[PDB]
Amino acid sequence: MKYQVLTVGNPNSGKTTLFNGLTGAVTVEKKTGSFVHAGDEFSLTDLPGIYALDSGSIDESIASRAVLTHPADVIINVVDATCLERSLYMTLQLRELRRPMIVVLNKMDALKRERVHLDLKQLEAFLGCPVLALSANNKEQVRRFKEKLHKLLVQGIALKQIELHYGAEFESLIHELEPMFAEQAVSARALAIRALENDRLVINGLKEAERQNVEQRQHECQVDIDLLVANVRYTYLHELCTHVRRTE
Ligand SMILES: Nc1nc2c(ncn2[C@@H]2O[C@H](COP(=O)(O)OP(=O)(O)O)[C@@H](O)[C@H]2O)c(=O)[nH]1
Ligand SMILES: [Mg+2]
Repeated sequence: MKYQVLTVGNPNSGKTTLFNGLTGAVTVEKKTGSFVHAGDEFSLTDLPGIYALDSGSIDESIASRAVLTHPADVIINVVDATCLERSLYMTLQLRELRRPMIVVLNKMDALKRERVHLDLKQLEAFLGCPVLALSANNKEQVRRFKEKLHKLLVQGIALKQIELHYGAEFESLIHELEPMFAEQAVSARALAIRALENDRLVINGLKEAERQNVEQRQHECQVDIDLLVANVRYTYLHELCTHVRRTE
């Protein structure tokens, strides 16, 4: 059997380091490669470093493209453990999609020297997805991680969405626009949210009728949408990074 695997992650979180650790040492930095383990093939794509699933540089749009449309049997989220409260922002955006997800915490060797120990399971409950801590430069933990991934892929990932409620005013707006994306390849909720935030990427697949139905909905949120969404996301991220984080 074959497995499409997308390693998306924050820039300088060790994403290319891990890619070369697993496989081996089209213009843009979309580096693909295959390895095999126990009779099952993998197709690893290195999605360029991004902080958000929205649009920016060009590489941003490039990476955002494959996040939403590529067939991916699993999405490995490469997150640097040293700076968690930033890197969890994109991890927060990825869980909304309901795509098969892992949170691979990297630089655990460097995090360990900081006297920062993390409640990886209290973190795991907040996110509702497997959280795997490792050092990518330690190729013993990479050899073991190959087995960790292959078992996860075969059994499937059990996922619970993240309890982000954005205020009942926004939730009413979301539940009106979810009909449009009910079938879609990712969560209808995330696409309705990203349409309310007015992502040009999302609106492209919307007709004039649907575009101007969403355009209506934006002027219904009498509080600034972009400001509101970040406020709720900070609310969740901060109460997360206080609970799971121990420093000595
Ligand atoms: N101390 C430490 N440094 C790491 C670890 N993993 C990656 N790095 C560093 O992260 C740097 C950049 O990673 P890179 O492969 O460029 O990731 P990308 O920028 O997301 O593609 C490398 O030069 C490594 O030195 C780790 O486990 N421990
Ligand atoms: Mg606006």
